[PDB]
Amino acid sequence: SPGIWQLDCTHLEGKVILVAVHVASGYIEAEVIPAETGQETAYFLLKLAGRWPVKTVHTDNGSNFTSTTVKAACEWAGIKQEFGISNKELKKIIGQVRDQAEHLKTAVQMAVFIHNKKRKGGIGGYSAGERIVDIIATD
Amino acid sequence: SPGIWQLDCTHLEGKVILVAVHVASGYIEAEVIPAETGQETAYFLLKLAGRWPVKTVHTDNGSNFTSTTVKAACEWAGIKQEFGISNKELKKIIGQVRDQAEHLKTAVQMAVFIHNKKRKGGIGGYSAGERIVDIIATD
Ligand SMILES: Cc1ccc2oc(C#Cc3ccc(C(=O)O)cc3)c(CC(=O)O)c2c1
Ligand SMILES: Cc1ccc2oc(C#Cc3ccc(C(=O)O)cc3)c(CC(=O)O)c2c1
Repeated sequence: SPGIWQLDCTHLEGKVILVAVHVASGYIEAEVIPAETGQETAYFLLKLAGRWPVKTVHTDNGSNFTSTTVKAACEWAGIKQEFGISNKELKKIIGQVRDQAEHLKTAVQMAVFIHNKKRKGGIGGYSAGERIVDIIATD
Repeated sequence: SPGIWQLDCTHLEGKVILVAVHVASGYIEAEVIPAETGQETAYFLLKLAGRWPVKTVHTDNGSNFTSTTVKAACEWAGIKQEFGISNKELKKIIGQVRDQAEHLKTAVQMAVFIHNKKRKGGIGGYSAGERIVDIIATD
């Protein structure tokens, strides 16, 4: 459970946002890429796996199953690719910040920041960022 | 101490690697950018700050003091920029992996992965990755 992530794509202003969700915490990492490709996905996974425990990645379609680069990233980093499994919450915050940022990728990272640091209902308990640290700190 | 980072640049194959070190853990985040610019630095800081507690960033020269974008990122994210303060360890591991990766940026992230996951002397105690989680988990 500390190593379980969901991976999805979302789209805004004709760009692609790669989104990884730490399922138990709701903690997010996101990346704006020029184009959906195996290589970009592989790179994102390798960066995420260098930063957090990533044991298993769930995706909801076949696209990641067709990349030899994703396959090599999986084997390099020890990530199990499993089939079968926030995007709209993220687009809401991106909409709140879009006009403080010249570039979409800036607004996406401002949205990721707010998502990971905020408390639920704006008061009490832990943010997603505190929750992932607390889940991992308990080995 | 949980929020204290050092920020530096390093260079390989004519590219620029942005390196942030969590001073108490030795945990690293790194990014290959096309060009040293204020904007790229600001973006890197905002991404790091969305992911970890970043309270204070130490740098060892004036370059980050001259960017209005870095200034705006600092104020947006609540990061204190302080003057006054791993690169060679990272270039060693990059040298070990360079030939498993077509792109330098891939080799840099493979190096970051090994740096953050390895134990000191290859046995016992915590990796940098476990150390940063343990330091933050103790609020
Ligand atoms: C308040 C704040 C905080 C962080 C920020 O990061 C950026 C940026 C950037 C960037 C642009 C282009 C490339 C590229 O060429 O790929 C890379 C990075 C800004 C500028 C903006 O967006 O308002 C910014 C502002
Ligand atoms: C085993 C393994 C693990 C992860 C990996 O990521 C990549 C990649 C990539 C990339 C290239 C170009 C852009 C760009 O156009 O900016 C962005 C990302 C690879 C391919 C390589 O480098 O060997 C790779 C392999």
